[PDB]
Amino acid sequence: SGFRKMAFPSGKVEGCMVQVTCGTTTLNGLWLDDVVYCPRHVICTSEDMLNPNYEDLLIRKSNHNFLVQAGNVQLRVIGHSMQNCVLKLKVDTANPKTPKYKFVRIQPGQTFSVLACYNGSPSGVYQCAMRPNFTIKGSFLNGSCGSVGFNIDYDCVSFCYMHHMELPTGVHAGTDLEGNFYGPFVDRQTAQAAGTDTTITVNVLAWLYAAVINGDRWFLNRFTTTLNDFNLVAMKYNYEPLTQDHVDILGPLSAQTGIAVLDMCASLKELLQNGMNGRTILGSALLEDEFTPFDVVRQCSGVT
Amino acid sequence: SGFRKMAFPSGKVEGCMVQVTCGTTTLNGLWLDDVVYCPRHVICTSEDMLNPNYEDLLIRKSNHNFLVQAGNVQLRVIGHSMQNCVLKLKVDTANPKTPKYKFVRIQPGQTFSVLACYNGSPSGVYQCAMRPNFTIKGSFLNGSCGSVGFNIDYDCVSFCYMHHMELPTGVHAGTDLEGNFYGPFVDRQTAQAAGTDTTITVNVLAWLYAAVINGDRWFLNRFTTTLNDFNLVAMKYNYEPLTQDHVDILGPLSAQTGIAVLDMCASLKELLQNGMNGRTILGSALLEDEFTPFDVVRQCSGVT
Ligand SMILES: *C(=N)[C@H](C[C@@H]1CCNC1=O)NC(=O)[C@H](CC(C)C)NC(=O)c1ccc(-c2ccc(OC)c(OC)c2)cc1
Ligand SMILES: *C(=N)[C@H](C[C@@H]1CCNC1=O)NC(=O)[C@H](CC(C)C)NC(=O)c1ccc(-c2ccc(OC)c(OC)c2)cc1
Repeated sequence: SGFRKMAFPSGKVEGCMVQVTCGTTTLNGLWLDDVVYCPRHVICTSEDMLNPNYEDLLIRKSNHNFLVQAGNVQLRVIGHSMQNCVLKLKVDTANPKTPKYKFVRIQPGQTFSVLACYNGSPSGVYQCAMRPNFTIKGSFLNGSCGSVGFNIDYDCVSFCYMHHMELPTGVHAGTDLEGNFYGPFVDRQTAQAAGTDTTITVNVLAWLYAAVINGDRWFLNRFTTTLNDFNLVAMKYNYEPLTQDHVDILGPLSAQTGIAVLDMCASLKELLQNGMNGRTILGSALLEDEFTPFDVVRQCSGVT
Repeated sequence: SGFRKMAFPSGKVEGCMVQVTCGTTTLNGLWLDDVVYCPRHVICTSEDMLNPNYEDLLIRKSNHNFLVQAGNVQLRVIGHSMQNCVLKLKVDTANPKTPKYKFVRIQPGQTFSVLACYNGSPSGVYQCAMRPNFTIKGSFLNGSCGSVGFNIDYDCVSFCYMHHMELPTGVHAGTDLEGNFYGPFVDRQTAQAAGTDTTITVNVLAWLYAAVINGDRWFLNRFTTTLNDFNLVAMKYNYEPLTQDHVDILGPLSAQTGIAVLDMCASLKELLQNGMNGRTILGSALLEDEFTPFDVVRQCSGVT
C-alpha cells in the first residue's frame, strides 16, 4: 500500500513503433493498421529547420523517399498525405499488432504515459501531465520525435500526444495524433515563449488525498474555507482556480477519506501560506500536481 | 533534454504474466518456458498466514489444486516443486512469448523496473531501488504478489525481484527469482523491523551530475574535499560511505561534465550541511538517490 508515479504498461504500444527515415533525418513513427504517423519535419534538412515551408517541401517528395522500418523488416510506402503537423504514410501491410485504439485530444491537467523511442526502438516509459500552458516537462533527446503519449482503458489505447519539439525553458511541446499542436506552437527552430505555468490545483488536492490514504496525514488542520476564499489565495500562488466541477471529481476521493473537499482546500491553503517547514508528504518536499483524481483512484484500486 | 524517473518498456514482461490460484488465494505468476514461478504463500489460507509451516502445507497439495490461467486460456500443471520462498509449477506448454531472460541477484543501490500486476493482468510500471536495508518503497495492494522486478539489456530481460510482502514501515520486501529473500525477511504475518535506511550516496552524486547536464547547476560551489573527510560527514547524515569503486563508476559522468568526482562530493557536503534553502534541483526539493550512475548515462544516451 504505497504511492508512486506509475506508467501504463507499454507492451501494446511498442508493437506500433517503427523507424521512419527521409533523406538523412530519421525519427519514430506510429504504425496502426496500414498507416504510419510521424512528425512532418522528417522531410526537413538540418538547415531547413530554421524556417521551413512544409508545403513546398512535400511536393518534392515521392513515396520512395520514405524508408519505413519495423524492426529489421522494412515497409513499402504507397501513399502519403499531410495533416497539420503530422505526416501519414500508406503502407502495403496492416500492422498485425495493431491494438484497439483511439485518437483523443486531452485537456490541460490530464495525465498520460510516454513511451520514449529512439530509432524506432523503445528506450523507456514515464508518466507526464499536460501543463496548463500546453507544454510538458518530459525527457527527450535527438531522434525522440514521433514518440507518442497514451492512456489505456482496459483493452483500448487512447493516443493523445506525439513529440515534436523542445522549448527554450527546457520543457516540451507536441501535437495530438491529428497533427494539431497543443498550445500556440509551430514546428520551427525559433525561440517560442511558453506561457506562465500555473499549478494544477485539482491534482494537488488528489495527491493530498492519496497521502491521507497512505498514512501521511500531518497536514490536515482544524480549519475550513469556502470555494471562493480558497480560490482568492490560489491565484496569488499561481494555482488554477478550483471550479465546482473539480470539487465533484474529487468527491469519490472525499468519500473514501471522510475529509470534505472544502476542508482539504483549507489544509492546502495553510500549506501554501506557511510551507512544509522541512517536512515531506509521500516522500516529497514539494506539492505534486501530476496525479489526476482518476490516477489516484486507479492506483488505490488495482485497475488493470 | 530533460530528466525524469524512467522505467523499462514492459512489453517483454507482460507476455509472461499469468494468474495462479490455489484454493481461495490467487496471485500473479511468471511463466517462462514450461515453468511458472510464484510466491509460495499461494498455498496459505487467510488464517494460516500467521505462522505457516510451508512444508506440511505443500504435501497436502497436488498438481490439480493449482489453477494457472494465462489470459482466458488455462494451463495444466504437471509437476510442482518448492525452492526457498518460491513455488515452481511445470506446465505442459512452453510460453511462446518467452524472452531471452536471466535470473540475477542485484545489490543494494541498484535500480530496476517493477510491473505491478493484479489477477495476472498488468496494472502499471514504475522504477524502484533496492534500499541498503534490502527493502523497497514501492506501491502494492492485495493480489500484487508475484509481480516481478526486472532490467532490460538490449534484448535480454534480467529478472531480479518478485514481490512477497509489505513491512510495517510501509515499505516492501521480496525475493530474488530463486526464492531467496533480499534481507532478513520471511513470508509470515508478523511485525518485521526493517533496518535503518541509509541514503545511496553514489546515486545522489549521479543525480547531481544529471542536473549539471540538464542546466540545473546552482549548487556547484568553489570548495573541495577528500574522500576521507567527505565520508566523515556522510555517516553523520546517514549516507553510505563512498568507496574508490563508487568514484570510478561516476568517472564517465565526471568526464562528460568536467567536474571532478571529489569536487562534486564537496558540493554535496555543503548541500547536506546547509540545505537547499527552498531551492530545487531538477524539480525536486530533496536529494534523490534512486538513479544509479548507469541510469543517468543511459537516459542521456538514448539506450534502447
Ligand atoms: C525530434 N527528434 C526533436 C526533439 C527535440 C530536440 C532535442 N530534444 C527535443 O525534445 N525535435 C526538434 O529538434 C525540433 C525541430 C522542428 C520541429 C523542425 N526543434 C526543437 O526541438 C528546438 C529546440 C530549441 C530551440 C531554441 C531556440 C532559441 C533559443 O534561444 C532563446 C533556445 O533557448 C534554449 C532554444 C528551438 C527548437
Ligand atoms: C501479496 N499478494 C501480499 C502483498 C502485500 C499485502 C498488501 N500490500 C502488500 O505489499 N503479501 C502479503 O500480504 C504477505 C503474506 C505472507 C507472505 C504470508 N504479508 C504482508 O504483506 C504483511 C503486512 C503487514 C504486516 C504487519 C504486522 C504487524 C504490524 O504491527 C506492528 C504491522 O504494522 C503496520 C504490519 C505483516 C505482513
